[PDB]
Amino acid sequence: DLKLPRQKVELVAPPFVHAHEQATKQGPKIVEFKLTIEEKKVVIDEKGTTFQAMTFNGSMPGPLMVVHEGDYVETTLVNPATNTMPHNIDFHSATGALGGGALTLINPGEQVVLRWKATKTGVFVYHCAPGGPMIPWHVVSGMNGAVMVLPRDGLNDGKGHALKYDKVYYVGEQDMYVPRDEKGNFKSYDSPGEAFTDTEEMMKKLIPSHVVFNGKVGALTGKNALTANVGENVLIVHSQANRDSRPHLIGGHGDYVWETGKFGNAPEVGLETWFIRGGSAGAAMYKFMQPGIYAYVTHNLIEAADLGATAHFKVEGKWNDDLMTQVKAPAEIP
Amino acid sequence: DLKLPRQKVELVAPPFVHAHEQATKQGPKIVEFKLTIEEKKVVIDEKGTTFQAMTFNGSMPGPLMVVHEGDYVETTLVNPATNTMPHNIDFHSATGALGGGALTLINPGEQVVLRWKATKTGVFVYHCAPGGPMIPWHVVSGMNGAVMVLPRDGLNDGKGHALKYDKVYYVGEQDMYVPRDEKGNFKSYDSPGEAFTDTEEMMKKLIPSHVVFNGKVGALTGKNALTANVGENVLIVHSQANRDSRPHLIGGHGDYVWETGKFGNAPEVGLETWFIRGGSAGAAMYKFMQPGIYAYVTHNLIEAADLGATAHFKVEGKWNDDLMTQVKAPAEIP
Amino acid sequence: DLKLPRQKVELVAPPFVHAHEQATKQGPKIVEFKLTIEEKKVVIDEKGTTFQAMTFNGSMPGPLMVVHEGDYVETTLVNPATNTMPHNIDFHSATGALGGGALTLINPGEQVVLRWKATKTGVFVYHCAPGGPMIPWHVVSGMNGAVMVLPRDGLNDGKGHALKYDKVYYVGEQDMYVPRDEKGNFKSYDSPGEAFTDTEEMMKKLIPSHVVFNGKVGALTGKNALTANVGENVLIVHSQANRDSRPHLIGGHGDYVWETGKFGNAPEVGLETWFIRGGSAGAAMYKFMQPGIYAYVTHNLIEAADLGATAHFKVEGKWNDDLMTQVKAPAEIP
Ligand SMILES: OC[C@H]1O[C@](O)(CO)[C@@H](O)[C@@H]1O
Ligand SMILES: OC[C@H]1O[C@](O)(CO)[C@@H](O)[C@@H]1O
Ligand SMILES: OC[C@H]1O[C@](O)(CO)[C@@H](O)[C@@H]1O
Ligand SMILES: [Cu+2]
Ligand SMILES: [Cu+2]
Ligand SMILES: [Cu+2]
Ligand SMILES: [Cu+2]
Ligand SMILES: [Cu+2]
Ligand SMILES: [Cu+2]
Repeated sequence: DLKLPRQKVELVAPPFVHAHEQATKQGPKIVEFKLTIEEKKVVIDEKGTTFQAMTFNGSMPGPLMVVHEGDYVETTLVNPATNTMPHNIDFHSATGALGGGALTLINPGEQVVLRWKATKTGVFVYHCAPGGPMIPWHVVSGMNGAVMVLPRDGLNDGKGHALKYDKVYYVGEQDMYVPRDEKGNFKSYDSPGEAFTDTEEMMKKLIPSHVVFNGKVGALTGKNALTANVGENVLIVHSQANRDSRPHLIGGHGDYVWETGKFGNAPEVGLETWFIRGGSAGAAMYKFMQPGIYAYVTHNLIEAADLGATAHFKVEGKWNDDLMTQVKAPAEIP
Repeated sequence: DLKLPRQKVELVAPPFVHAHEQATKQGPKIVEFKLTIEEKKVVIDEKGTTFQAMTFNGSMPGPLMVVHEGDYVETTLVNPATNTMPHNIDFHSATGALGGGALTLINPGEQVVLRWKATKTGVFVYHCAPGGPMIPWHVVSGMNGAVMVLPRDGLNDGKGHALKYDKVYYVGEQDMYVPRDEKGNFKSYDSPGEAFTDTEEMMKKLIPSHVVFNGKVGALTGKNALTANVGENVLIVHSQANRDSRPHLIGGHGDYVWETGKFGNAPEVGLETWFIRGGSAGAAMYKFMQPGIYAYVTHNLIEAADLGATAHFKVEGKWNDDLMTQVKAPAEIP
Repeated sequence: DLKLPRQKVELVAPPFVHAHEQATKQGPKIVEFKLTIEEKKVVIDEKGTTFQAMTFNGSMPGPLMVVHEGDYVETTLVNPATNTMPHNIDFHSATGALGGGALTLINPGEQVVLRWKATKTGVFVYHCAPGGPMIPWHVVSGMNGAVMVLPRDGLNDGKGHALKYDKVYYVGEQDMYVPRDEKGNFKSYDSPGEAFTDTEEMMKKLIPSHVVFNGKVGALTGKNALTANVGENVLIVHSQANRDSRPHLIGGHGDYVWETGKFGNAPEVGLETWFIRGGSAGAAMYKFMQPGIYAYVTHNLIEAADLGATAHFKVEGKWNDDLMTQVKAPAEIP
């Protein structure tokens, strides 16, 4: 007999986030979301390597869901008959039934509706978890995303001062395990089922072949670079459902960082690199001070440069010579 | 000339913890413990894989020792003549002589008695460390446990409020390195000595074959599941003497977490996943809100599901539909 | 038109640090440093294994630079014509142009001068980053160091009390990737260029062959052990530019630790083991209470004992029997 107002949310593909309020005068609502599972073969790198992906809403990561503390989140999970496997969903933000996993197992052709109360603030992972050895396999195949539960008064610095972001991006990092053949080339498979045996063997050795943001090498570069202007406060939500990450904004800092991702704790200030524990999401805010290109990386630099984990920001505005200047350009040594 | 009262403790096998007070009106005491080293071949998985273990008190991990700040901990370490190797003990809680290691080296047939003052609060690792390449080998063979040094006033939230647990469990995570033969089956050995060469070769490649709680795959499941009731505040002490872990209670949270394990620091609140640095112990408290099965895992899900690192909690009590409800059971898609 | 006083610093090889003030009554200055790149073949272990190193100032790590908040750091980077490759420098302490990387790319025979304002306090990594796959390779070849930006009032405990160190050491940890030949021996190369192909192949598998402090196995042991006396407060700055580390002082503690390395945040107290995220520097202070040998290690004990990551401290002073005592020396079991 829960008779609160209902509000539908139109989810958007990462790294964008659906429109929301930070601080709100709204009371609790039932916020309604729909996720549709899609299994699909995708290209994950510039050499054309393929991968048997399984996704929420067709994307890796799944879309960011945003609600406020005390809202009730009502999710319709749909597993169309064009898929081959059972799936479910586990929200780390939710309390009971294995985060909802025990109440959302659906075969192809079925859908289910789960409601949970958002009692804990922060950014949290959600992922598929359909039992036993299937749990890691579905997660590293792409079935993970995040939810952000905001305080009703918005974010604060722990010292009584509001922290308002001008925009938010969601960067989902995915460790992928693509086996190679005898000659050393990556293998392609006709189905997730067929990829399973070789993939599981590789997974158990714990070293990924690729580590990517937003599903592919170079996904957040070029035309699809993240953007900002000098003076803008940007929130970057970062998730990793299986393996640790160490985010770093090259040329900037984390001005305010919740590395464990939970807004009941004050943020740390002035970080160079932060740490996202496997199975969690964290958040970092930075006010841009300089224009130009920034790279956002995990600062295992082999992963960043060689396995796929680099995004770009293109920042517009005026160069600040007080902060940094080339005193003398490259010249022959005297 | 230390003339304080003496108190004997009867240690109990993990994941249980010997009876103790949280807040106490006792002053400092000499608390007396005995550890007896046992080298033994054990079965570590459901397929019957064997492992040359070396243990304190016959268990992996070694038992949790519990004392209060300012107590003196007096340990009798015994290395029976049925063992083959020298051993010692290093307490991370202790100050000087390599944590006691430099004062406790004993050959088979010998015992030693060490006393140290508990000047630092928290949960701390203890482990064998008998010099050079032997140090990692003895530790990953099972020779590690933990000690908890409580404040005399018990635990607090950093905001002046007492945090009292209704029960405590100790989960010791062990990375194990079992070599395989040419055909790909795990190897068995007649002695720790014989296992050394092949084991060291594998250890240096840094990828474990198994990652287990309480010594074996499935140790804390079934009849030996951890238990609680809705409304109970449970403290989970987690240690890892060699390699990082990322504990996560599936379907719950860390309400209060000391991830670095030290009670001089306020706990963080409302975590989804926490991080236990290799060579440390941490502690997390959670008040159960829902009945049913929970899994406690490291949230590298490949390790949890495929290499052995999953425990269960079975929780009794009344389901709370406000927190979570199946709005519509699995049904055919319209 | 920046007309502040100028101050030259004579850099010193790690683990020592150039003379500096903690708290200062000086106002902002332009502090001038020079770094000269050297590519060179070095011996990294006791068996005589060689490695194609690339360094700032001839050392791994590069020297620690120390300044105060609000100073301007003016660095002359020199790439002599005896080197074979372009190089640059990226300061994590600096704001804009990829930390200076985009303004400091120099071919052999060139030098450049960069100035940046030290707006953020803490210890920060600096490293070479000359684009694409070259970035990880130059960093794991040795091209990394750290800078420490002190508050003008010196360090504090977060509770209003000054924390003054009697000495500081800089420990730079380096993950190295040396390939092996068919028979299993480490390979030697005539040039960095020639080492590249085999080295990159190994790097992408993410497991180092060696993990060393100050450039070599056993660098900070023997004649070159770190030293202290009972009663001395020592600051240990630890950096790792590519891979996580878990520092631990065997027989001691971290009394005050900034594991994320940033002095805008209060230190944690009473740690056993702390965590240095890959791409960062952290700092820990400890007041020695006992004489004798301590080991400082990463507490992945396989790395510490088998791959090279152990330093020693030799501490002079009076043994404290209250803190720790051998009650009964090794004796036959009754
Ligand atoms: O930012 C969150 C933090 O801010 C405060 O409300 C005020 O200090 C704390 O109680 C909380 O942990
Ligand atoms: O919970 C431990 C914390 O609680 C306090 O005593 C009170 O804020 C702090 O000084 C300490 O760090
Ligand atoms: O030590 C640094 C910390 O000390 C304080 O200035 C006083 O509590 C804090 O504002 C800061 O985070
Ligand atoms: Cu699934
Ligand atoms: Cu999970
Ligand atoms: Cu031993
Ligand atoms: Cu140890
Ligand atoms: Cu370089
Ligand atoms: Cu960097």
